[PDB]
Amino acid sequence: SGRRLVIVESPTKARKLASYLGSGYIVESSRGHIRDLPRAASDVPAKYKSQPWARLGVNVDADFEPLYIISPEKRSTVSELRGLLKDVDELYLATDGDREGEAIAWHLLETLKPRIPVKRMVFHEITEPAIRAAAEHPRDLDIDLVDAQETRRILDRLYGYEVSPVLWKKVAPKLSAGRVQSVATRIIVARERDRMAFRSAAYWDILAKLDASVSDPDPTFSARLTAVAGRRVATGRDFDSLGTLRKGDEVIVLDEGSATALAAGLDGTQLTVASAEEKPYARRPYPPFMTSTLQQEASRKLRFSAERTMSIAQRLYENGYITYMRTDSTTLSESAINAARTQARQLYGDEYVAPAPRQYTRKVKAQEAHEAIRPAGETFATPDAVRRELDGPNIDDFRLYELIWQRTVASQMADARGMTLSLRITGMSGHQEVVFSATGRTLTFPGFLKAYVETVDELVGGEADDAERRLPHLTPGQRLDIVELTPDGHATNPPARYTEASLVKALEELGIGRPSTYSSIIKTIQDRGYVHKKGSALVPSWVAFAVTGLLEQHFGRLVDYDFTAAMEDELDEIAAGNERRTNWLNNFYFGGDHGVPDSVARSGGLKKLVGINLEGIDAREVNSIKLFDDTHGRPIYVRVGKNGPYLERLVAGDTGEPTPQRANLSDSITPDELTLQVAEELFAT
DNA sequence: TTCCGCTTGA
Repeated sequence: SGRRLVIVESPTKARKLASYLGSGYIVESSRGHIRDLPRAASDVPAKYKSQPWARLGVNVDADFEPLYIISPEKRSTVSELRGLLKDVDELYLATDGDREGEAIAWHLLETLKPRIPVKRMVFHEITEPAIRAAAEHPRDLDIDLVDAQETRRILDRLYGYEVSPVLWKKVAPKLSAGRVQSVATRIIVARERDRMAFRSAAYWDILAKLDASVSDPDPTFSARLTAVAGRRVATGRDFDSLGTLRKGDEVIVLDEGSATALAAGLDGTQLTVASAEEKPYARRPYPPFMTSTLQQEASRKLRFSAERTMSIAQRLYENGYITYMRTDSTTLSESAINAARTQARQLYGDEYVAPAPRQYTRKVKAQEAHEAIRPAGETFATPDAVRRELDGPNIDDFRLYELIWQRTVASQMADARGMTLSLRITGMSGHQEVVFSATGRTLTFPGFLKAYVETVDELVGGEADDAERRLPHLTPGQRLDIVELTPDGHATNPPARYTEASLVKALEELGIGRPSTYSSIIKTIQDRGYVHKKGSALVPSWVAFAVTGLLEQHFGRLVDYDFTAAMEDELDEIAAGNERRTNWLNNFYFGGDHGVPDSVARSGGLKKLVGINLEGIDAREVNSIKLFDDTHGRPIYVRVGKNGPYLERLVAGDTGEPTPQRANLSDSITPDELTLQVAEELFAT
């Protein structure tokens, strides 16, 4: 008697809250969800097995009623939870305040079925004021929120389990499609096709080593040719992806024979500065690590895949070193802000800390389930003590901890305010007015850069955030002697493939996926054979091409990049009480007036889509990846057959034509690396 | 066969 049962999701927070509430409360953890739809037919209860909609696990013929069963892993969890329910007087459902957390609370309600008072609450900070205010001010279970979550789960089931069989019939069995993984696959595939249709273009100019004597004699820097007789010399940005000069007849593309000619055209010219401006910049510090940015920076700076970053992060959180690592917020508490303030003032002095309270709040709804990943506690464990506490076969724990520490303290520092030079020289070579340009820049005060520097992407490349290129000053009209002129030839480059970091940043930017499943999408798309990793680059497979093509050509809307965003727009309306749970579900599955013109509801419903497309999809066409024509104009295809992928071409044979010529490809040749020359070598032997 | 999402030890 007098005891209270408090259920939260994570055992760590369960132990903390138990410590700060003491006797008369027994705090336990549900470990996330405890029930779900049946994964496969085996998970369907027997007297529901011959139900026509059992393969879906959703009664779609009667207001989309889900068949919820207890997850076999969480069975013991619920056994103890039910038993423990018997010696308390009240039950505090204290899952997190988000949509899935409310749904979990409702599932606990349905599974425990308590006869005692229940109170719904959400604990933010683990302190006596916050916990007291959370317990003394309970609220009701948000059935609109639970309904929105149910709509999300049901849509993802109908999508995955109705579209995937189409893939089994048209492409190959055991293959999968889904709202998130199919769009990730389509992102990678689309970038690869961009790489296949890319045609590089060549363009020259001149690079110059210059000195500074006659200017203000207070010594070797570089410059590049920029304009010829009032006409800019072409650079990589001036060509489209087909090598065509981009919509501009006001640019001249130099070649070797010309660049050398001007290089020797006038070596004795005194270069005369023409125009010069000064540009100071004030760049604000980086927000603290959330799941996405921590995975990206741990990938680019420490070479950790998303999965490993999450393993190490899990150990660091469960052992008390860092805050919860599955989050989508960059806000901090006053305690963390002041902690990073004191550490920054300590290691970098009082002149390198932020003058104004740097708070990095986002824009979504206020109901922040979690906050940014930070070193846990009122005081930050020093990275040296962490260094000696973590040693053995896993120093990576300390490495990622050092990352999170340095980023977090960097978040509450003053801005960096360097300065860049815009140096424009002019002259004449031959008889033509030539314009040279150059840009260097130095950091006056590194600020937060003294603690944290973001790492440029590996395949994308670019200038570092703290990069500095120094050079002497100059005045308008000052003279400059040409030390050396050397011609330089460049070519345009195809767009870069995605790394795990850039893929994750992409998905996040589209508002798809979540902090808990980012690494899971990558694992999934690799496991289904859609994506394989070459170095750090994500390379799509041929059957990824076939699947992706089927999806955009017959289930287009379902793989639109903003599908997820429109869905979220609908579910927000469900959660606000503006729309009913099965209103848009009925519209989406069976058809009707609803949403954008391209919506599945307008197109007649997902059911009608799968029904007519399961009969009228050319499997040959879906499994024939159009590449290019040969030199005789005969098309060349990558056909994905039961024995793997083979390169096919229709040939003129003995008694005329047509006859297939085939040559199957080892998976070691990426799609873009297969040119026509490669294709006819493979066709040869 | 197949989904997304929440969370840890199977």
